[PDB]
Amino acid sequence: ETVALVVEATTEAEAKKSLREGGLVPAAHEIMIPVGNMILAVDTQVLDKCALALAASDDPGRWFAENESLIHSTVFAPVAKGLHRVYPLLSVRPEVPAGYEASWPTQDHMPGLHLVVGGTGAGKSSYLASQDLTLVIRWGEPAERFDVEGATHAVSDLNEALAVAFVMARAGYRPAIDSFRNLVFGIESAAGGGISTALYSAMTAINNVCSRLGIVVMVVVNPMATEAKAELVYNNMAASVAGMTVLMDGAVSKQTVRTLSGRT
Amino acid sequence: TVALVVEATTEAEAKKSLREGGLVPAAHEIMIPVGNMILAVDTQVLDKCALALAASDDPGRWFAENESLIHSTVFAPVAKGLHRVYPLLSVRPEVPAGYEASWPTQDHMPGLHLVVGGTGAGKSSYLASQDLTLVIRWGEPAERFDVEGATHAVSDLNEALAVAFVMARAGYRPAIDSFRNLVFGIESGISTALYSAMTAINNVCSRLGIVVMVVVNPMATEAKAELVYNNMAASVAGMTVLMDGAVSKQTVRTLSGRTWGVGK
Amino acid sequence: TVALVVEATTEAEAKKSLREGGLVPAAHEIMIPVGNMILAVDTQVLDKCALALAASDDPGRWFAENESLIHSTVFAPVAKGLHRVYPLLSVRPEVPAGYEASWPTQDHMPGLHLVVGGTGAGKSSYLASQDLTLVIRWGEPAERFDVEGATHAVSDLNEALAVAFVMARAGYRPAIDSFRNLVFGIESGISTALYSAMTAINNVCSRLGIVVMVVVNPMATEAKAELVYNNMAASVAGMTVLMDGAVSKQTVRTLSGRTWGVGK
Amino acid sequence: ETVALVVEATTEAEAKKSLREGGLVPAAHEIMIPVGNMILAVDTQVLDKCALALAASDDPGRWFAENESLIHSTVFAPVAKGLHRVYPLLSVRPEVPAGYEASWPTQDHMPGLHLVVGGTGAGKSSYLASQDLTLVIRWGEPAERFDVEGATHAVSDLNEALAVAFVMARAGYRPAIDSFRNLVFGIESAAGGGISTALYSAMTAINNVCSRLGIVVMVVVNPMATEAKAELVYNNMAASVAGMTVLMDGAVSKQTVRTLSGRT
Amino acid sequence: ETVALVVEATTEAEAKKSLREGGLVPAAHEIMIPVGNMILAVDTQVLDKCALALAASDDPGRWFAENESLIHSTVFAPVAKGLHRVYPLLSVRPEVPAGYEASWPTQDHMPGLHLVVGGTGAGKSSYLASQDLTLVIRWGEPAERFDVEGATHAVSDLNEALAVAFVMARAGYRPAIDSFRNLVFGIESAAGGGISTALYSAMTAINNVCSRLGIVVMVVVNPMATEAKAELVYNNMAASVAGMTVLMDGAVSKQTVRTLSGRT
Amino acid sequence: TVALVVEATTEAEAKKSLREGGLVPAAHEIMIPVGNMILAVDTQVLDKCALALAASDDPGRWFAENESLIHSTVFAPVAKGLHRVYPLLSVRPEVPAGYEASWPTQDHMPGLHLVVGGTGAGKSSYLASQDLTLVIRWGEPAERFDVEGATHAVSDLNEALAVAFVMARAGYRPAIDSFRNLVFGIESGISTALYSAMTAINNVCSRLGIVVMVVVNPMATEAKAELVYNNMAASVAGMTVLMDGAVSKQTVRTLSGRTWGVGK
Ligand SMILES: [Mg+2]
Ligand SMILES: [Mg+2]
Ligand SMILES: [Mg+2]
Ligand SMILES: [Mg+2]
Ligand SMILES: [Mg+2]
Ligand SMILES: [Mg+2]
Repeated sequence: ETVALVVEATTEAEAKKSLREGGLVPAAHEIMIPVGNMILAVDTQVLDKCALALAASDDPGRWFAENESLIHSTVFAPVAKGLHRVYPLLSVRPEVPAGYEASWPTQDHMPGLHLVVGGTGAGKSSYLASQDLTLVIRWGEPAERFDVEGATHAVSDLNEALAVAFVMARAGYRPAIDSFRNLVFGIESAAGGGISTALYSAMTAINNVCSRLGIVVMVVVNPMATEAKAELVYNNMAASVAGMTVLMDGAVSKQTVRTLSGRT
Repeated sequence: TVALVVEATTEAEAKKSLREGGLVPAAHEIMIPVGNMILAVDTQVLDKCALALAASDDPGRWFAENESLIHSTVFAPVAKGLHRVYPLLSVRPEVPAGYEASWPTQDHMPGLHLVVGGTGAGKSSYLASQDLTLVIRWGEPAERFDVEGATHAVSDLNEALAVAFVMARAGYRPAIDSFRNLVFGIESGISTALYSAMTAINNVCSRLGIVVMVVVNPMATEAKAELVYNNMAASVAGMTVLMDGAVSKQTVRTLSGRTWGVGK
Repeated sequence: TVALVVEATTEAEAKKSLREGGLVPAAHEIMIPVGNMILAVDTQVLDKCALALAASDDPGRWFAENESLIHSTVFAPVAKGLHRVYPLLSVRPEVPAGYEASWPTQDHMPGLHLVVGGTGAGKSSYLASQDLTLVIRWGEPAERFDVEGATHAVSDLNEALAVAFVMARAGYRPAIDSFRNLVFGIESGISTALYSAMTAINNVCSRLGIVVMVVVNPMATEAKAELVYNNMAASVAGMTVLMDGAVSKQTVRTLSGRTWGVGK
Repeated sequence: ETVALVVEATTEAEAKKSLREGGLVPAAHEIMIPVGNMILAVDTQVLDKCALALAASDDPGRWFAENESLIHSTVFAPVAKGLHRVYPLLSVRPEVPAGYEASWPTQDHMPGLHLVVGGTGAGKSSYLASQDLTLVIRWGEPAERFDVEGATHAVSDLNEALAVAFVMARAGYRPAIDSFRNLVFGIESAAGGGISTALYSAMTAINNVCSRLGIVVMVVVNPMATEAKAELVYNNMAASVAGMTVLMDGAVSKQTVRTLSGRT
Repeated sequence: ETVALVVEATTEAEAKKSLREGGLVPAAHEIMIPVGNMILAVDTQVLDKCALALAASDDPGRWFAENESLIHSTVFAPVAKGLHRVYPLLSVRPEVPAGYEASWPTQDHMPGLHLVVGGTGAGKSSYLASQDLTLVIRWGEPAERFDVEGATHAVSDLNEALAVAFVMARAGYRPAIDSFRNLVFGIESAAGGGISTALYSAMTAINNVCSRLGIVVMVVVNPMATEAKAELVYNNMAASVAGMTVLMDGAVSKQTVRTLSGRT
Repeated sequence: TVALVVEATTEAEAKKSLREGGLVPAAHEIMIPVGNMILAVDTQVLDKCALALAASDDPGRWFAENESLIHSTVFAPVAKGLHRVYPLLSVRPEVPAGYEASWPTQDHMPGLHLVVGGTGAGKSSYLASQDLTLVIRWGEPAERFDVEGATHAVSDLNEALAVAFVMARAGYRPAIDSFRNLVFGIESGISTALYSAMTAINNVCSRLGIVVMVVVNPMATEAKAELVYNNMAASVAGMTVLMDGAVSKQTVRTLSGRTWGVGK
C-alpha cells in the first residue's frame, strides 16, 4: 500500500512490477492519467475501498474527516521514468460501464467531466455554491469567502483534487473541483485562441477516467481566452468532455451535454 | 517479451534486436519514427496475430483478451541511441507485389486515408458510411459512438497502430478515431513533424499492403486550413475533408495516377 | 539544520522531512511552490521566532542577529523529486478559526495585499501611509527609503518571506518592497506562473491567518495593464493600483464578500 | 569494417582512433558531413569499393541487388559525442578534383548538388521520371505511383539516401534523391522567408561532399516557402549549391548552373 | 586564498564551507552577485587588501601594474551548483554604510552605479574620456583609439571588470567600465521595449554591491532599444540604479541622480 | 597534443593548461568565446608556424602539409567549466606597441575588416581587388573561385582562424570567405551573439597586431539591413558594404579616429 518515491526499476524483473512499486506496467487496478507532461495513476482498489466506506457509513462526514490522508492516497504520481516512452501519446480509454444511469447534473448525462467555464469574475465559483452539490473541492484558488462558511474541502495538488472527487462521486455524492486553474497555467503546447492544445487532451484524459468509473465530476475552468477567440475555445472545450455550462456575468449563457441517447 | 529498462551498453549487445534492447532491427522489425519517438512493428508477431484474429468469432473480444500480443506487435524500443544511428529516419515507400485495392477507393495506394476537418465537422459520424469492421477509439472523449456500435477503445499509439495493423492484415477494415494526440503531442502553421509522422505511418501501411482510415482534427485557422490540408494530403495516400457534415474535398493517390473530388 | 546537498536515495530516506532531505513534509512543514522552485515554511520554527521577536526591543536588530533562525524558518528543500510527487502543487486555501482583521481593511481575507503600478507610480512612497511596522526591502536599488526609515533589507525570497511571516505572526505589520524578482525571474501578456506564485504565497498567508503587503511592478504595457491587473487581483486577497502617486483602483476579498474602489 | 554503435572513446588513446571505431579523429578516408545538429561520415574506401564493383560488373543491377546492405554502410553516424566541440561550426571543404569534366546534368556543370525545387504539387517527382536518370532514390515521401513501376530504390534514412547516391554517381551512373523532405522538416535554426537558415548550410555541406567526389547528385527539395518569399528563398538555395532547376505547375520556370567556366 | 574550480561540496559538512572552498554558504566576507543565470562572488577581504595597498602606496600605478592578477582575484564564480536553489531569486541587499558622503559624480550621489546610456554611436565612450576619471576599464568592446593612448585597463570577463572597478573605487579613485555590452547581449528573460527584464535586475544587483561598499562606479550601457521604446527603456534603467546620464549625438540630453537628500 | 576527451576532475588537474584539459590558460593561451563555444589560440605555436611559413615557397602547400600544427594553433578546450569560471567572456582590446598599418587602409586598427552584403552582392569577387595573398574558403559551395585562384579550403572555425592568424603573423594578407556558419550556427533582428562573437575574434586580431578580412552575409531583411550593418560595424575595426557589386558604405576605426565612405 506504500508508494515508491525515489527508487525505480533498474532490471527487467523490477520493470514488470506495478506503478505503485516503481515498475513500468500498470497492475489491473491502476489506470494511468496523462496530464500535460505528467503521468498520474489512480488505484481503483483504494478508490473503491474509500468510496464504499463512505457510502456504507452511519456517519460519512466523520469517516471522511478521520481518513483524509487515505482518501488522498487514491491517486499518485509513479516514480518510473520510462512511462512516456513505453506508452506513447498516452490517453485514457473511452468507456461507459454496463448499466450506467444518471440523473445528475442532467438526465442521462454521459459519464465524464461537466465543465463550468467562463472568464475572470464570471461567477463560476458562486454558481457552484448554488448547485445542489455535496462538496466543493477547493484547489489552486486564493482563499475567498467560499472557504470560510461552505461545504468545502481545501487541497494542495492535483492528486488530492482528483482523489477526493473520484471517491466522493463513486460513493454516490456530488463533487465539484474549483478549480483547474493550475492546469490552465501549467500546461503548455502548440496553440490553436492562444490555448495550449494539451489542455484539451488533459480534460479528455480526466473525462475518460470519469467515464470508465461511471461518474460525473463538475469542474470550474477559466481558459483565459481573449474575448474574440472565446467562442472557438469554449467549443473545443465542449468537444473534449461530456458536458459544459458557460457563465457570463453571473448568468448561464450556454449549456451543452452529451447524453446516452443524444447531445443536448 | 520486450525489454523495458535494460538497453545495450556493449557493442555485442548493440547488435541485438530492438525488442531485446539493441540498436539493430531484426529481420522482421520495422522502425516507425513519430515526432521525437521511435516505435517498432514486428511483422512476424503481426501476421501471427492476424491469423489468430482471422479465425475468431469476435474481433472485439479477441483484442480485449490479447493485450499481451498487441503490446508485442508494436512497441517502443528501449535503446536511446536510435535517433543518432538512423538520421532523419522515415519508412521506405513500398508496394507489395500483387497488391490490389477496391476500398476505400479503386486502386487506392496502400497507406493512410485521412478523414480531416475542424471541431464538430462530422468526422466521427462520417466513419459510419465507410463499411468499416470497427472503429478504434483513441484520444477522444466517451461519446454515443462508444456505447452503441462496433468500437474498440485503446490508450496509446502502440495499441492503436497494432490493432489497426492486425485487423487490416487479417482482411478487415479499420479506422482510428482519432490521431488527436499526434496533433497535440507533436511540437516542433502546424508543426512540420506532424506531416513527417503521417508519412512514416503511411509508409508502414504501404509496406504492409494495407489501408488504414484515420480521423485528424488539425486545429488549423480558417485562413491556414487550405494550406495545412494540402500539406496533410501531400503526406499520405488519401484524404477526405469534411465541413458541416459533408465532404468538401478529396484526393487519393492510386497505383497509376491520382483522383480528386470537390463538393460543398 | 537544513540539508543543503545530501538528498534521499532510498525509500526509507524519502519518508523523512523536507528539512532532512526527504520528500514528505513533516507535520509542521508547508510547501510553497514558486514558479519552478519549491520552498518550505516550518511553522514550528516560525512561531518560535514570533514569540522571541514579540519580546524584542528592536524588531530590526532581532532579524539582523538571527539570520540562522530565519533561514530555518523558510528554506528550499534539497530533494529533487518534489515536482513529480506533488503535481501542479499549490497551497490549500484556509482561514484559521477565530481570524479577525481590521488592517489593511475591515474583514480583509488573510493573504497578500498587492500594491501595484508601473515604474515611478509611487508604490514605495505609498507604503508610508499604511501604518506599517517596517518595510522589508528586496530586489530594489538602494534609495532614500533605505537610509531614513524603518526598513530591513534582505537578499532572497526565503529571507523576505520568513521576515514577513515572523513579523505578522508576532502581531506586527510587514510590507515587502518588492516582488520585482518574481516578475523578472518567473518565465513560462505576463507569464501565468506569476499568478500561480502569488496565489501560493497568498494561501500560505491565509493558512497563517496573516496579511502581508507586497509591492509589484508587473511591467505590463498600457494596452495590457487592465488585463494583467485583473489577473493579479484574481490571484490574491487584495490589490491597490497606483498611478502617478494616487490610488486609481482597489479590490479586496473579505470574509463575507468583496469591496471595490475607483479613483483617478 | 564494423561501426561502433554504443561505445565511444573515454581515453586520449581511444580518442585518436577513427570515427568508425568510436574515436574523434577522422581517418584519411573519412569525411564528416554536418547536417543540422547531426554529424555523419562517408567512408570513401567503402564508397569506391562499391562504386568500382558496380562500374566493373558484367551485371551491375544484380550486384546492386545482392549488396544493398554493403552499399548502405558507406555513410554512418559516428558514436563519439565531442565532435561538435572539437570541430566548431563544421562544414565540408569546397574542392574540385583535378581533371574533372561533366556533360550531365549540363555541360561543364560544377560538381555538387543539382536541386529540383518548387512548391507542393509543382511536378518535381514527375520531372525526375522524365530526365535521363539511372535511378531515383525514394526517401521520406509517401508511397506513390513512382514507387510501383519505375527505376527506383526506396530507403529509410539519410545515411542510406546519401550512400546510394554517392556510390551510383561515383560509378558513373546518374542518381536523384526524391527527396530532402525530411531535411526541410528536420532542420531548425534562425529564420531569414521563414526558412531555417541551417537548411542552406546542410545543402552546402552535402554539395561539397559531391564536389570533393567529382560527382553531381540531383535532389528534390520543397522548401515550404510562402508565395511572397519564394523568390528570395530559391535565390538563397541556388547560392548554396552547384545548380538549381525550379518547377512551377509542372513546367520549368528557371534554371541556373555554376559551370567550370562561368555561371548559367 | 585559492578558489575551488572543479570540486564542489558533496557532503553536508563540505556544504557549510565558504563559496571560495566549493561550499554553499557565504563566509562573512563573501557577497554573492546574481547576474542573469550566473552567480558571482566578491571577497571583501581581498577587495580591501588591494584597495588599501593602492590607496596607501607611494606609487599606486606601479603597485597596480605589479598586482593585476591579485586585483582580478577579488571577484570569482563559485563552483557549487546548488546556489540558485538555496538562495531563491537572489538579489543584493540595498544598504548605505554609516557616514557615507559623496562629491563625485555629483554632490550627495547615492552609492551605486552611474549609468552612461545611449544608442550605437551616441558618444558614450568619448564622453568618458572627457570626465575627470582615474581609469576606464575596457571590456567587451572592439579595440578603438580609446585603447591606444588613454588611461585604460583592458579586461576579458565580468569578474575582472567588476574587480578592478570595485578595488579602484574603494581606494578612492574614479573608475568607469566601458562597457556592459556583454551583459546586454548575454542576458535573456521575459521582455517588457524588447529589453530582457533580467538586465534591470542585474544592474540593481551590481548597483547594490556598490551601495554596500559605499562607492560609485560609472558604467556605459547601450541597451539596444528601438527609437520608439527608448524613453521607456531608459526610465526603467534609471529606476534600477543610483544615477543615469543619457547621451544623444555626442551631447548630454538627460541626467537623473538619486541623492542622499532627494532625487535630481 | 591537445586533450580531446579527458578533462580535469581534481583541483590539481584544473590548474593545468587548456591544451592539457585544465581550466586555467597557460602563459601563451588566449581564449576565444564564439557563441556558446570557447576556442583557444596558442600564440607560441602560432609564431612557430608563422616563422616556418615565412620561409616557405608555397603558403598553400605548407598549410596542406601541416594540418597537425594548425590544429595545435587553434583548438577547442575539453574542460566543461570554462563558461562558469570566465563569466560573459570576451577578448581584451589591445594594440601592440609599434603597430603600423597601411592595409586595408592607412592606420586601420588591428581587428577584422568585414566585407558584408546580401546574397550575390559581389562579396566573393570583391576580394579580388584587395591585393590578398590568398582567400581561405570556408562554409561556401565549390565555385569558380576554388579551382582558379589562390585559395586554401578549410572545414571548421579552428582551421579558418589558425590559417588566417599564421598568414597574418608571417606578413601575408588573408581573407576568410566566409563566416556564413557563424551567422547560421549562432542563435540566441539578428542574434546578438553574432555581434559579440565578431568582437571577440576582432580583439584576438587586435592583440596579435593583425587585420583579417572576412566575408559575412548576415541574411538581414531590407527593412533591418541598415540596423544590422551598424551593429556589425560597431563590433569590429572596419566594415565594407557591397550592393550589386559596388561599395555602398564603409567605416574604419583608426589609431587616432575614424573614417567613413558612401557610394551607391
Ligand atoms: Mg472563482
Ligand atoms: Mg469526433
Ligand atoms: Mg519603488
Ligand atoms: Mg513529389
Ligand atoms: Mg563605445
Ligand atoms: Mg560568395
